[PDB]
Amino acid sequence: NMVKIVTVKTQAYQDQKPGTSGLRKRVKVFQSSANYAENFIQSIISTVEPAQRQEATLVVGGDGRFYMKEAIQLIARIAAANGIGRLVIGQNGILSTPAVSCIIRKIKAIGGIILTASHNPGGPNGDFGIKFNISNGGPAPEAITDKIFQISKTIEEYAVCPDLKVDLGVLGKQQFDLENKFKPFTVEIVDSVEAYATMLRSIFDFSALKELLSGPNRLKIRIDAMHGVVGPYVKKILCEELGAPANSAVNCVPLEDFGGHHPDPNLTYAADLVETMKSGEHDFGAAFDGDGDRNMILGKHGFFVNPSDSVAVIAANIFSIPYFQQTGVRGFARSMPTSGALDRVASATKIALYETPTGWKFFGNLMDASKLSLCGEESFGTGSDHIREKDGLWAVLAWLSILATRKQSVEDILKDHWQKYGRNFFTRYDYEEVEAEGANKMMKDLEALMFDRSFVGKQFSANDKVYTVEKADNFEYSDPVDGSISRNQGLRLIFTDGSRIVFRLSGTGSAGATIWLYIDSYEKDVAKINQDPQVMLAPLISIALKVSQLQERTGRTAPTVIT
Ligand SMILES: [Mg+2]
Repeated sequence: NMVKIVTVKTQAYQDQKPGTSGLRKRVKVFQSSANYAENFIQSIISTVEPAQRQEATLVVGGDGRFYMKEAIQLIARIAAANGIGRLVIGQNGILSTPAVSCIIRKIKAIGGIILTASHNPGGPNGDFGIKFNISNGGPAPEAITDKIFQISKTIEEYAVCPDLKVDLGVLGKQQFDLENKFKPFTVEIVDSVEAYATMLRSIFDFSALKELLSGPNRLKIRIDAMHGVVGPYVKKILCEELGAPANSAVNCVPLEDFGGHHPDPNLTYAADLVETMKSGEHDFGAAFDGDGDRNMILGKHGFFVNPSDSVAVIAANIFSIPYFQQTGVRGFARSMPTSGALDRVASATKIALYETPTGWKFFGNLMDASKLSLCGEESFGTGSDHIREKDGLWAVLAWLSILATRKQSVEDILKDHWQKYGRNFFTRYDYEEVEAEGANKMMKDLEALMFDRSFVGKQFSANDKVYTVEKADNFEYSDPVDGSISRNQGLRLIFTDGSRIVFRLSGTGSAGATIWLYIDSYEKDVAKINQDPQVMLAPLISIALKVSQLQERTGRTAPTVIT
C-alpha cells in the first residue's frame, strides 16, 4: 500500500526507436538486457511535462503475449514514481489496440502504452512490442517518437517504485501511497471488453444483429481470434450479448504464445478457419491479428473477400450501419497500394476519395479534420473515425450489419458489387529477404525508365489485352492538414483502363529488404469479372516483371508470398 520512490542508475541503449508501430524486439532482448524495458518506459514518461503528470491518466494494456504482465508491472512502478496520477489498465492486462484507443478518447487520457507486437509471434522465444498512443487515441507521431528515441539514447537514471505491485486480476481502484508524496497513485482495473462493447453498442444496431445471429434461421459464423487479444471481445459481444452460439468463437482464449503460431490473418496463417469454412456449413468467417486492428473476411465455402474489396463493399452499403446514418459519410480513404475498388464507389456516390501513403497518420489527420469516415488498406486493415486505430472486430460487425440488410450471401454481395462497379482484380506479391543493393538498383532503374518523356503513352500487350501508360511516377503526398510532404512513397504505373502496377521497397533489415509488388487489374466485362484472379492478373504481372527486370536484378523467379 505504501511504497518508496528510488532512483536507479542505468546505461542507455542505442536502438530503442519507437517507430510507427512501437518498439519491437525479441522477448529475450527485453529479458537479457538490464533495464531495457525500464529505460524505454522512462523515456516515454519523460515526454510528459512534470506539471501535467499528476492530473494525467495513461491507458495501459496489451495483447496477452508472453512478458506482457511483467511489462505492465514495470510501467506501473515507473509511472507512479514519475508522478503520473493514474493508470487505467484492462483486467489481466488485456486490452485490444482498438479498446485502448476507445478508452483514451472516452476518458480523455493523455495517451496509452500498448503491449503488443501485433501479428508478430509471441512466447518465450517470440517478439515483444511497446507502443505509445497519444491523447487523440492514436499512434504517437514522429515528433514524439523522435523525442522518446533521443531521451532513450542518453538516459542515465530512471525513477521507480520497486515494491509496488498491481493486482491485474481484480476489478476496481487500487491506491498506492508514495513515500513523501502528498497525492496517491491510482490504478483502475477495468473489464477488458466493457467500454469497447458499449462503443460498438452505439455504433451498430445490436437488436438487428441479435436477430441475425440467434435462432434456427440464423446466419452461421466462425470468428477466429487466432489465440490473440480479440478472443474475449468475440465471446462477450458476439456470443453472450448478440447470441451467436458459443462455437462461433474460434481460438478465442488469449494465449501467451498465440498457440505457437503467428496471429496474422490471411489464407495460410488462418488456414484452419479457411478449412472450416470450406465445409459449406457456415455463412461468414473472419480472422483477427494479435492486437485486433486487422481482419480477414470469408464467405461460404471459404470465399475470400480481399481487403481492398472489403472496404469498397462497406462503402457501398455504409448506411446499413447506424453510426454513418447519423454522422454522414465525411470521406473515404485508402492507402495508395490498395486497389481502386473503393474509388469506384466514391466516384459513383460522389464522396471524396483520399489516396494516402502507407501509414496511419494520413488517415488520422483526415479524420481529425472531419474529412474521413471509412478507410481501408490492402494489408487486411479497415477502420472508421469511431477511434484512431484500425478495428478488426468493428469491420466484422460492419459486415454483419450489411448481411442483415442485404439478406444475401457474402459471395452474392461481391458478385453484385463487381457487376455494378466493375471488378478490381488485386494481388500483392512479396519478395522477402532480397539483397537490398540489387533491390534498390531495381527501383532506381525503373523510376528512371518511368521518368522519361516517352514512357507515358507506351503500350504493353499480353495476351488479348493492350495496356497504355497513362501516368508513371514516384508517389508523393502533400498532407492537407499538417503540411508535410511525403516523397518516394512507391512507383506507380497507371494505365488508361483503370489498372495499376505499384512497386514499393521496404527498409533494409538484417536479412535484406522486402519488395512489395501490387497488381490492380480493372475489368468491367461480365465474362471477365467472375474469372480466377491470378489468371486475370497474369498479363499485368508479366508486364510488371518485364518492365522492372525484377528477375534479372534480384534472382527471384517467384514471389515469397502471394496474397
Ligand atoms: Mg495489428
